[PDB]
Amino acid sequence: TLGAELATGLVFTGGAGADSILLGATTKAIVMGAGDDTVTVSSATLGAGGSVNGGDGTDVLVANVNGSSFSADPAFGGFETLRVAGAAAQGSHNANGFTALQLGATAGATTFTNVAVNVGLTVLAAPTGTTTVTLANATGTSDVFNLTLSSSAALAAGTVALAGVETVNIAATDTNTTAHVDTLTLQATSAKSIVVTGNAGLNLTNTGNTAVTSFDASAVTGTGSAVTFVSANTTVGEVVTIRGGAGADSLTGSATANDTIIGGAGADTLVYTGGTDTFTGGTGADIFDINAIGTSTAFVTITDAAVGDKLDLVGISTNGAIADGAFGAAVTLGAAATLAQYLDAAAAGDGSGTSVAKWFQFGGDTYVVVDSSAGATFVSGADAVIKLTGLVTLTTSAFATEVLTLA
Ligand SMILES: [Sr+2]
Ligand SMILES: [Sr+2]
Ligand SMILES: [Sr+2]
Ligand SMILES: [Sr+2]
Ligand SMILES: [Sr+2]
Ligand SMILES: [Sr+2]
Ligand SMILES: [Sr+2]
Ligand SMILES: [Sr+2]
Ligand SMILES: [Sr+2]
Ligand SMILES: [Sr+2]
Ligand SMILES: [Sr+2]
Ligand SMILES: [Sr+2]
Ligand SMILES: [Sr+2]
Ligand SMILES: [Sr+2]
Repeated sequence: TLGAELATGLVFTGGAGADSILLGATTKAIVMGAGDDTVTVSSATLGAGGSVNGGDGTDVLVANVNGSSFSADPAFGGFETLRVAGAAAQGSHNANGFTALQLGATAGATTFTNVAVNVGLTVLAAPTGTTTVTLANATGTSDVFNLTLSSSAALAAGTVALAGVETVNIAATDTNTTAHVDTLTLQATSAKSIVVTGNAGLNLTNTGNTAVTSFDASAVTGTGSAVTFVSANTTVGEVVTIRGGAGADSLTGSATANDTIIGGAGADTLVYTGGTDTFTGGTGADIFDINAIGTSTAFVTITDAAVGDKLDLVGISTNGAIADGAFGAAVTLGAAATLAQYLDAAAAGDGSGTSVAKWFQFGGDTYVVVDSSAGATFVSGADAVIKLTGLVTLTTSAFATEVLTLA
């Protein structure tokens, strides 16, 4: 490995090993030989008589230039991977003739054009400006892209634009054993499925990705691999599924969607914003953050509330705050009582001054109500109802700053 750029008149001959050099506008026939070599160019066009061959092996050409189109230049050959990285790396780079793409530190926004099918991008260092991946042919109905984040420490991959791609696979990969969390802003307006894998966290900014109906990070491993996702789906009556991984995840649906959110292992936070949502915390002390009231027929159902889990109701205390204390006895009615009668009994009091919380059990499930209205009738859209699937006792569970911790 030589770190200083070779003089343009200097001949370099690599061997059967993995050699790495920097070139300018060379006037000589540079040969890298066998092995997986790496060549970093500071000029897209070599000098008169100059050429560089990557030789046998899987060879990396690093474009430290503002724009490149190496498949058009016969002076370059034998390079399988194209990396855009360097203090001058920038502009639009032709991916034709390359089977893999890489991205490092850059001087400004980078675009990969003519990206062939089954060609992935690996981000190795924080780039500058938006990275745009333009597929050679995105006309298909089922286009897939494999984006990889690979780093030893936390990697801010920046904004990556994948237009016309229907499935985005994101690998958040840690090369050492110390837990870290990557960040990424995904612009993929045609994506319907996002799948996250790897052994590192991912805080994914998802703004504008309105077609996603599936976020699957269930394969992510590592207790420290925190995954953060906020759904952007705005389709009326849409079904959306959001799965966390092994990490302490923060998963948020959308008000318009019927979100199925599954936290997986770890201390997960599942945020309810509206619709008919289904929350499964999984193992671990999970938090169900209730930020919208919902309606009497479109509310959240928590499938696995257990001792240790919490129920955050700060967002739904329309009037004042829910008083701190242990939950009293459940509301109990007659043998033929309906859910509507249970709802009215829970909301029979006056919540206009300060919202009150009550609970009951009906049909084999447990319900939590927040009454914020003076009337004796449950008011849909003003008073809230939360459903817990099993019969769970909330008698010894206490409210602390509007958070109920199951005991
Ligand atoms: Sr070599
Ligand atoms: Sr080689
Ligand atoms: Sr070429
Ligand atoms: Sr080669
Ligand atoms: Sr090539
Ligand atoms: Sr497409
Ligand atoms: Sr690490
Ligand atoms: Sr929802
Ligand atoms: Sr999790
Ligand atoms: Sr969990
Ligand atoms: Sr749990
Ligand atoms: Sr909240
Ligand atoms: Sr309040
Ligand atoms: Sr009331």
